[PDB]
Amino acid sequence: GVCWDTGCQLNAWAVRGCAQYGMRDVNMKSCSGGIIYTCCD
Repeated sequence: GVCWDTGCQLNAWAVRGCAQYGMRDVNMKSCSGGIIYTCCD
């Protein structure tokens, strides 16, 4: 049971999704153009 959110993600511009890292998202943050995804487990 461990979580961790990453800074502003710009990669979202082209493609997004916690799946990219091989985990499930739990929360997100506000970002101009991009979006933050909190992957856990």
